[PDB]
Order: sequence, then C-alpha cells, then structure tokens
Amino acid sequence: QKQQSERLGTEAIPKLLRSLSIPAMIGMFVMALYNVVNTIFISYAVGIEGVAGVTIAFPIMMIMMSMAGALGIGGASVISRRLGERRGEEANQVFGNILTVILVLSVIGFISAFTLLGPALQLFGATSVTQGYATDYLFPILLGSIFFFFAFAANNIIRSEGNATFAMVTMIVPAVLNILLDVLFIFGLNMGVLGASIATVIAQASVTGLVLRYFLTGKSTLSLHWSDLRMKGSVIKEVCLVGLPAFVQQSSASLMMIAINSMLLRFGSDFYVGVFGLVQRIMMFVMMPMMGIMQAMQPIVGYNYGAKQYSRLRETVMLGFKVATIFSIGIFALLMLFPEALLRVFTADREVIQAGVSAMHILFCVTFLIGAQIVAGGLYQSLGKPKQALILSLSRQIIFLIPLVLILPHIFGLSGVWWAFPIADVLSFILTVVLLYRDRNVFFLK
Repeated sequence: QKQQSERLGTEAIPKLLRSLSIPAMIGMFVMALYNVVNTIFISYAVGIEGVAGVTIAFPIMMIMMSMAGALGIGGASVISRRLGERRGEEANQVFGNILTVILVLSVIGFISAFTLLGPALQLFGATSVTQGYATDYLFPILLGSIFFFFAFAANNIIRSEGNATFAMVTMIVPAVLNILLDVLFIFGLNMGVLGASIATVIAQASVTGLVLRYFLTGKSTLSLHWSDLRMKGSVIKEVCLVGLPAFVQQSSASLMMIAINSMLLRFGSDFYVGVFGLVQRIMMFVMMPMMGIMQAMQPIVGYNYGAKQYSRLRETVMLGFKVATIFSIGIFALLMLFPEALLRVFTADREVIQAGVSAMHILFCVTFLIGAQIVAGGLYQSLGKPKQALILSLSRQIIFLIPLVLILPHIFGLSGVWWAFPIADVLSFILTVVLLYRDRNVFFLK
C-alpha cells in the first residue's frame, strides 16, 4: 500500500496495449537505427576487420546483459504482479534490493574488464587484427558495466510499472546522442572502435543520470525509495526465480552464437562474420514488431494478474495473441516476397541470390507461427511462474534446435542448416499450444 502514480492501473484495456506497445515500437526501432548508423562507420575509419571484432566481442556483451535482463525481468513481473496484487511497498523494496545485485555485477564486470577480458576473448578465432579491436571495443564497455546494467534494468522495470513512454526516452536518447557521440570520436577524431566504444559508454552514462531523476526527482510512477530502502532481501531468491528462464533465453542463443561466429572464423576469417552481424539485426530489426507487443502485456497482464480484473486480462491475452498473429503472417509474407530485395544488400554472385535465398526462402515458412510461440513466453513471465517458461525456451533454443542441426550435420548437408530451423521451431510452437490447454486459465475465454 503506497501511492499509485498516474501511468495507469487503468482498465481502458485495449488501448492499454496500444499505447503501451508503441513506445517500444518506437524506442527499439530507433536503437535499431543507432545500431545501423553506428556500425557502418566502423566499415570506414576501420574496414571489416573490427566489424568482426565487434561481432565476436558481441556475445560477451550479452553475457552480462542476460544476467541483468533476468534481473530486469524479475522486477517487471514481480512489480506488476504486485500492483494489481497491490503490496505497493514490497515493490519499493524489490526495486532497490535488485540495485544491490546489479551493483554487485557492476563491479564483477569492472573486475573481469581488468581480468577475464582477453583470456576469454582470444578463445576462438583470434585473427591478430580483429583481436585488438574486440579488446579495444570490450575494454571500455566493461568499465563501464555499471551504467550499462542499470539502464536496462531501469528501462525494463519502468515498463513493469507503466512508463513505456519515458521508456521511449530512456531509449530515443542514448541513440540520438550515440550517433553524434560516435561521429565525434570514430570519424571526427579517429578513436575508431577504441572510441565508438567510449562513445557508447558516454551514452549509457548520460541516460542513467536521467533515470535517477524518474526514480528520485519527483519519484515518478511508483514506490521508489532511496536511503536504506533496499538491503539484500530473501526477495533476491524471488527474481532469479522469474529471471532464470529470462537469462537462459539469451545465454541459450548468446552462448550458441559465439560458436557460429568462430566456427566461421575457421572458414571465412572476416568476410563471413560481418554478414553474420548483418543477418541478425534484420531478424532483430523486424523482430521488434513482435517484441514490442509483448512488453505492452509484460505489465498489463501484470497488474491485471495481481488479484485485479481477471476478466479484462484474458482480454489482453486473447488480444495479445490476436494482434501478434497478424504480424506473424505479416512479417512472414514480407519476409518471403522480399527475400530478393533484402538479398539486394547481399549483392554478389547469381549463386548468392540462390541457396543464399533458398535458406531464406522456406527457412522461414515458420514465422507466422512464431507470433504465439513468444507471446506465451511473456505471459508465463508477466506472471511470475516461469517454471513452465523455463521448460519452454529449452525446447526452442536448445534441446530441440541443437539436437536437430547435429542430426542433419552428422551428414545431411546445407540441408542441415535448413530443416534444422524451420522444423525445430514448429515442434516448439506445437509444444507451446499444449502448455495452454495445459493451462486453460490464461486464455480461459475461447
């Protein structure tokens, strides 16, 4: 019991999602812009060498980010599950008693920066060139760790409450900055990776300075305390609880895409790593459309569970679903009528727009089904019972994906790329379907 500051708690619930989604739909899309408009520089004051440096260094970023993402997520499904179920002050506690574990790692990172940086880095396809870059990239980042962590937790929990809007602005803003911040060093100076890396710390600092405001200054949305608010609850236990499947999802994908970057450093030293980098943020970029919808419900389907209008949250979940789908099929179509013009950035041989696009062809006759497949995941999450969600990811990401590449690559070919995805994913979808007639309670409406 505290004071539920504006945002909502309202039951104006379709425009809830509507004007809870779009802020992700924007922020994300723009940080997706930054990603873009940043890298391309590093194809300039440096060529493609460091562009790999990054692409290898990359996963090691996500290593922490998964860790603070679990952290960030817990928060979001706790704090909403406790703002319908209105233990208002518990939230206050949580918030801070997370900031603990963060500041724990915001140090461990600092530590390993000075420690495990190289040790780990060198450990795979260490092209004497791209090596230094990744270091010169990674060294800053870890220093460095602190702002980074915070800002994602924060920009996650503020969704967990209601502020996808100021989220917008925890977002839009590093972006715009970073752009002009990089330009600054990378090009205008010549602090290449070396300093587009410090450009993006000065980014994640400058937000944090701001996030303190929207958490101290006119302590917006909610229960937000600062002196001894936190300590180290036995609540800690309770977010690692929510988060376990959260940091799995990444440390499933992340821990597997270091591999496919470095097994491809044994074949294509740098030519083929920059194009990994490339294929991602078109998955990711035109993931967003989905991704964003989910974070709407994240807290919506959060304080609605929380002993409130069970009635109207299914409304969320059916709608939730209902939308997604139309983007599932939307992307999917657009992802297989324009696999041509998107391989018109990949312009090379007339064989490149062949088995290059053959994978991209029916590799993704799956897409339209992916909608649910992921909606489901925030709705075992917006409702702290990720034990089934725990269950879930391990299918999609590992215990069905890997045990499919492997069973085509024993020997089945560049067919072992293709069938391995299309189909692994659909066993994952079929599976999910059953976890909801397992639980005729989320969607206890149709």
